[PDB]
Amino acid sequence: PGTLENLLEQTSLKWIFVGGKGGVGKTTTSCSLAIQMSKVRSSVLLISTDPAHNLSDAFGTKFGKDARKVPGFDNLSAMEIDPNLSIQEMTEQALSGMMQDLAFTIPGIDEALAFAEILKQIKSMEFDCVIFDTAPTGHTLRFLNFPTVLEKALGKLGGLSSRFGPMINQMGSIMGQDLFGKMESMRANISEVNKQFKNPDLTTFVCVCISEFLSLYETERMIQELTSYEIDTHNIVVNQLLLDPNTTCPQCMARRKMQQKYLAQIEELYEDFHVVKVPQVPAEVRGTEALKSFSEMLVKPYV
Amino acid sequence: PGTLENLLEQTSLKWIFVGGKGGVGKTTTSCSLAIQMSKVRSSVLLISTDPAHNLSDAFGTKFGKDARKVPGFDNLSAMEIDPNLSIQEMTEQALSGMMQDLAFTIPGIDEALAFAEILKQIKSMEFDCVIFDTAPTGHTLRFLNFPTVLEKALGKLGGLSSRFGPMINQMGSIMGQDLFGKMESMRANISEVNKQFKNPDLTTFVCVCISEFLSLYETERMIQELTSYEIDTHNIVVNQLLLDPNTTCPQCMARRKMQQKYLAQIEELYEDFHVVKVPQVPAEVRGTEALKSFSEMLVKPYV
Ligand SMILES: [Zn+2]
Repeated sequence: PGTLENLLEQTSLKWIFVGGKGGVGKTTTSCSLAIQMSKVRSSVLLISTDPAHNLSDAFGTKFGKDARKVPGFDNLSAMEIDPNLSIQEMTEQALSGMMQDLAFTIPGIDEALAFAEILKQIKSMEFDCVIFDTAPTGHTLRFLNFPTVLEKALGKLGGLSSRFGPMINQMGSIMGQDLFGKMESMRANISEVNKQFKNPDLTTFVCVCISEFLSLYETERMIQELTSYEIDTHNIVVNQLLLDPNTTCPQCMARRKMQQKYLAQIEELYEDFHVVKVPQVPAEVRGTEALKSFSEMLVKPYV
Repeated sequence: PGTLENLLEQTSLKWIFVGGKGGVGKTTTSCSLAIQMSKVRSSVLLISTDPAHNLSDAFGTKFGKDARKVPGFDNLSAMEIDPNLSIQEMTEQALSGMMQDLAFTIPGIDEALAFAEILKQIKSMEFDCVIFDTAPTGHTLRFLNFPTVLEKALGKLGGLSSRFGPMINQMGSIMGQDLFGKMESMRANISEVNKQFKNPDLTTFVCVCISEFLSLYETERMIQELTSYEIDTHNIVVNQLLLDPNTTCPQCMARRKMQQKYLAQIEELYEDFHVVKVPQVPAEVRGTEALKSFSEMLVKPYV
């Protein structure tokens, strides 16, 4: 059933992550999906952790570390956050010394503590549905893994005596009085996030790729890593493929040949996924009108 | 100076590795380079560890786990070896039980012990120059890393008492009498391979990719991993890019646009690399005549 209709239908969904090892029209897909979702929900938020301010470049507007209604829509808001900044913002704002001694034993607690607060903010703004646009490189899933990283750090801190009262209490506030209980009440906060992430009724993931060898490979490794993280996934959009059955360009014919044999592999490996196919647009997709028209092919199979 | 001339010139070169995260005409490049090298050297060998028997599919002939002169050339021989086979071949040929208890502490000693013997064979056949065609997926550099893996295992064995005499002596033969010295004489054999690998006069590496985002990313990670392994590298060939300045196909124009902006990034990041650009061929490159004609563009810039 090659269309993202099943996301607009499932109204229980609160978080939808979209990701794919960059260079595959991932950003266009995130946007197109956010627009379509805004037509059928009360309040939609589109957040991106791609530092390349890809979200701005797409809508024309400039977005930043706080929610701004998107020009052209009633209920769609968008924010564009970089973790490396949110890290140095929150640390100087304090202790991190201790967190450093934590930082080498636990790689990426800083990146994870960031994500922890980013989320608490999103939750507080109460959007009916939020679409996460993951980074195009490195660990595309850092965000979904942040409870894991925190929980490790909490295991290392449990065995620590007092005198770390400062940093335990310091971590506790950036997430959400005193005692060892507050050390066990974070564990309850973490357990909460995990529950939601891992609950198919509430949060699912949509992979995007292109019909080439390397992109298939990196995409499989991502789906394995996902089922491993216990995050649900049942959609996969394949972009910039060219499907004019009778094309005359000798090159485009070669391209189409290769593409069509990998698209055949995909169709077969993922019987259990809505695999949606969308064409290569000659012009770069830009502007709140080009985007609207493009989002069409995500809900209506293209021929 | 966009051409692989500098490899035909450097006659001190004994090993040339070519690799790239598959789907980028890597095999065609390895061959084209082997042909050109055969014109200017006494004896050239082209070996591939790509299990997909990509080397056979390219020449038409069938190659296997031993050197066969290539139909159409005087001094060019080719062999096509799969490690997973060479592993079970060499182990049953024995002890591995011990090696297993080694196998989990040291991941991939079996794959590295294999490479150790593959190399001793190549060395014995005394080719003037040998071109290695690396696998298209996973760790493309396992081969250059085999001394490292061995040296770890030798550190774990040094602290072991006698009674491992069997496996120490068993390892010693697959590489190249008795005592603790034989345990220290492998160390000298390993140190030898490392010296050669790391010596720019003797062995260099050539990266191949295509002008897309994902292929650039994986290629950078590979060059970093290289300088880390201390292996020299100063060539990079970019394939299947289409360079007819004035093309009329709307799609090919789009492709070319994207391509040309990433080719711009490459040209800039690698001032210190011979970056050679070669076109997209409409037909699949096959046969000892199509290959000869293609190898042309690796030594003579194409326009
Ligand atoms: Zn074309």
